[PDB]
Formats: sequence, C-alpha cells, structure tokens
Amino acid sequence: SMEQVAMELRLTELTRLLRSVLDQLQDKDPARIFAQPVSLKEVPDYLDHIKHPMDFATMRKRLEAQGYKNLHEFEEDFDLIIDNCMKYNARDTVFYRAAVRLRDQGGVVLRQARREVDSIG
Repeated sequence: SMEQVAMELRLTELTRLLRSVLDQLQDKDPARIFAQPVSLKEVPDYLDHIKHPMDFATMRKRLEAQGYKNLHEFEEDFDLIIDNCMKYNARDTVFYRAAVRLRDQGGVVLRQARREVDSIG
C-alpha cells in the first residue's frame, strides 16, 4: 500500500535522526569504554551480574536494521549501557566515572532529540 510506504519513509527518517543522535552520544565516550560488548572471555561471570548487556556496537546493528520503532526504545538501550556499568563497577573506577559523564553529557542530546521527534512527528 501507499500507507505502508509512507510508514516506511517515517521509520527511515527516524533511523536517520537516531543515527545522528547515536553518533553524538558516542562522541561523549572518547575512551571507547562503551563501544563494544563486555567480553565474556575476559569477564566470564558477567551474565551472572548483568542480565541485559548493551553497548554502542549492538545499538548500531539494531539501528541499521531499523529495529528502533520510537525514541523511547533507543533511550532504553542507552540507559542499559549506563546502568549496567554503574552496577557492575564500583564508584571509584574509571568505568563508573565514565558512565556518569556519558549520562550527564548525553542528557542534552536526548533532550533535543525528543523535541525533534515530537516536532517532525
């Protein structure tokens, strides 16, 4: 149908906006602490601690499959990255501190993305 196409065009545009948001959030992680999944070879017990692992490469694969329906789903995944880190790692670690900084700096980006998504529809 013509509607399914219109729908698909919106998703594609949402995907375009979310790709830009993702690049901006990932620039706030210059140390690349959150770039890839936590290695289960290097942290064999990780899944005993963290039930839903997440990282920026995993979000990108979902993004490019147009697997985010709305900003809320995307934000859920970004929040997993942060929240998993802040549980697994103690307060006095470079990892925990990196998550806090990513959260704080990402807020600005996500604030405007919500306004854009509502605005453009």
